[PDB]
Amino acid sequence: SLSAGTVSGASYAWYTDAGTSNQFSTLQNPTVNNLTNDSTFYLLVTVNGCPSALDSTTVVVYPLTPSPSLPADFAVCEGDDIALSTSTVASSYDWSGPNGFTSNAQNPVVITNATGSNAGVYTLSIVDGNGCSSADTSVQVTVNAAPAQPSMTTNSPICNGADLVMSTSATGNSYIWRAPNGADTTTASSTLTIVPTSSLYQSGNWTLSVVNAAGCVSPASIASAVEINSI
Amino acid sequence: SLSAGTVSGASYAWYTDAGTSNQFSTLQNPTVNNLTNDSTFYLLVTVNGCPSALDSTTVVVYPLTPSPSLPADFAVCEGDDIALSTSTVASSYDWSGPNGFTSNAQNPVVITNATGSNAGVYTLSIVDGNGCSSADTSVQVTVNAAPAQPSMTTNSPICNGADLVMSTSATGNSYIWRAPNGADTTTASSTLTIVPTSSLYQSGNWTLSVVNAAGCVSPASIASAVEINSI
Repeated sequence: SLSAGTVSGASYAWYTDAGTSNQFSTLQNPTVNNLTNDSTFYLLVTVNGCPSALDSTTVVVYPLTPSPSLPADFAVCEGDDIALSTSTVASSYDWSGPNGFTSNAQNPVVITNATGSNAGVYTLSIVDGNGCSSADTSVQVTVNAAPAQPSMTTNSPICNGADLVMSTSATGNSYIWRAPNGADTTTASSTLTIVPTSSLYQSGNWTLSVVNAAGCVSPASIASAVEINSI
Repeated sequence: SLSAGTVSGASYAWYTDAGTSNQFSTLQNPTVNNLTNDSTFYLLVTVNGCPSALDSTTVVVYPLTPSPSLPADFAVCEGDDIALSTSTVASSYDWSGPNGFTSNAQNPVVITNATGSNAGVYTLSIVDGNGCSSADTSVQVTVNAAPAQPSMTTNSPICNGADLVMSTSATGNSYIWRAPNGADTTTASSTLTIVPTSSLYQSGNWTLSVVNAAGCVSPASIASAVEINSI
């Protein structure tokens, strides 16, 4: 909007060109549309028939708010957490995304249990210190599925001194075998042999978790009892 | 904003220089932009063609609100609490940080279970008693990870009078061994030997916790039974 002071007996005229030509409005306080850069307007006031000196104005145009900075497209495993953030400072942040994710923060509340419904594209827009809105910038999040619960078979009726052999049919890159006392071991193969001299040669309830190509750990298997008998 | 009283038949002129030169506006109530310190303006009113005495004004500028005082960068262990506060008095406080932390208090609600998602930079800004905003000041919080659950092996089939020997493979600075009745002991070594004359020579379910370099205590191990038999 442009403006001019009130003068009794005055008529007003605004021009877009010094030299008093290319008139644009005969209102006192006319508007200007679509400003993209700094521009000037000229006011010439005429009271009783005499024109005044020409009085120019400059409308200063605030620069473009730059796009918000986001993490590159990332990848979480189901069960992990999606921590979004932006490195840029703003008066106001506006985030939106999958599953209705909505927030007003530089560092939004972390999604604590990633699942398939939280995968997708998360978008951020920013309001600068001057009031101008930035263009939207977004990050894609892929959530990698975990393997299903493995099944485990053991040679459970063991006489002490005989090897303990545990095996699965589950498929993954690596297998995590967990002892009754919490000790574990990771194997590349589906079959684990425990030698009587090992700290893992123990009776009780054993479990298996399987790790896939994406590095996701399956739910643990239903424990299988191992019984090591005396001689 | 500047102002002047209404006088019938008057025109108004404001000057930035006593001596009646460097005119700045012919409005009654013009504005002043970007004041950084105290400044004066001069009003000269002219009704019927006669100028008035020059009447000066002084615009007083309120000092800068100083930066809020925060704790130095600190460090919590996972499971401990992050207690933020500021020592300065204000009309309004505005805190923000990791995990969406937001508050309006001199002493914000304490984060009661520190974890990795609460680590990061916490920022505070202040509004003074006069309405002026301070510059942002921040404190970084590092949350130190606890060790994983230890595994424990004991020589459980013990004849009374024989030593009780307990050991782990877990790594840390110190090991906390906890007796069935709650009594405990801390060792530098991974192996604990309990002499029959000790108050710790007791049967039941024993556990182990391990302490790392940062001083964090691991989750306790799965209890191992110890059985001390009579002769």
